[PDB]
Amino acid sequence: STGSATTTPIDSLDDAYITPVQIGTPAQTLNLDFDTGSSDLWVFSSETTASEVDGQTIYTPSKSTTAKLLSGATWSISYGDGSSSSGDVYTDTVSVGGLTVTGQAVESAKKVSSSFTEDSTIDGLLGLAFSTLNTVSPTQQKTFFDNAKASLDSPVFTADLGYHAPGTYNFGFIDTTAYTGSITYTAVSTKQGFWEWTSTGYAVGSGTFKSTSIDGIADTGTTLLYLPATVVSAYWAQVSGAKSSSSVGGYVFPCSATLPSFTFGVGSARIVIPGDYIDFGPISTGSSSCFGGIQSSAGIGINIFGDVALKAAFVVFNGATTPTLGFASK
Ligand SMILES: C#CCN(C)Cc1nc(C2(O)CCNCC2)cs1
Repeated sequence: STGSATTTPIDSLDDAYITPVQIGTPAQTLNLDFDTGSSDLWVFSSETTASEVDGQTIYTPSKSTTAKLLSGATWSISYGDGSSSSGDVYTDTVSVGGLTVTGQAVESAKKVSSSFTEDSTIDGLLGLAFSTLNTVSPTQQKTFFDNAKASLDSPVFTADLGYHAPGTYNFGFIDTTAYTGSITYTAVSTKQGFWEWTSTGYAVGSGTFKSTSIDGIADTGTTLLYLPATVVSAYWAQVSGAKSSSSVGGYVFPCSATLPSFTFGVGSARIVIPGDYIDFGPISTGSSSCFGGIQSSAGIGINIFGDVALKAAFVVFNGATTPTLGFASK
């Protein structure tokens, strides 16, 4: 089997991407944030605290003839931004772009933190990291990808995120028309449950390439590119007036600036992030200070190749017995 679904930015900044997901019988379509940095499929639901729902579409298991309560199973998760959610668990039929998994654990939120309530466009998350990170207790549950793997034509999914434009998640096949050149595959460590890999270095703008190992995770659920402070300082030093602002919480730059590109290494290959992809717009409406898309990872403990990096590439999440990551230019 295969599946293919379009993913769409939630706003003009590409803060996150939503993909329609069919849950239950008859189908209830929710727009979920596909997150390769976590491993829970959770949704706003009829059980979510009413004061914590503000415009989201909810999953109602009582209206699904295929829903079954997963008795005694609960879940509780926290993300890098301090957001959180928790609730009960059902199993139900879940379809993405024509690919159907029966008996998928669908984690129904009883509580969500404020950042989820405030984002009326995201109805939940669909985790695509390794199932060892799934938070369901006492019986840990498999991700949608893990459950689908045996049925897929090939045990892979691909992320082709757009720049201020829709893109595509494909399951079970590699669309050889979607990228230029070849896909360079690189080793993955699953020891922390992430799609964790090692970039071979970087360049800023037209500068020469600096060969250096940068361990990090491929995370479609993180907006920005978080890299070591040395690398990030070398990037922003090329932008007149750029500086790290403790009040804003990161590097800012004059909105009048045109930004240099940023290149990261994948083996001997190179992915070039155009400078415009690094511009996240005014810090507040009307401000002439703009927020940078490359930020320091020093406070988080891990480097994150988030959407800023991944949207410059066609990215293969290869879930073969020895998982690997592939990157192609596009
Ligand atoms: C701060 C800090 C330390 N870590 C929690 C930082 C991290 N946060 C994550 C994510 O939550 C980011 C969003 N997508 C899912 C994974 C992975 S590592």
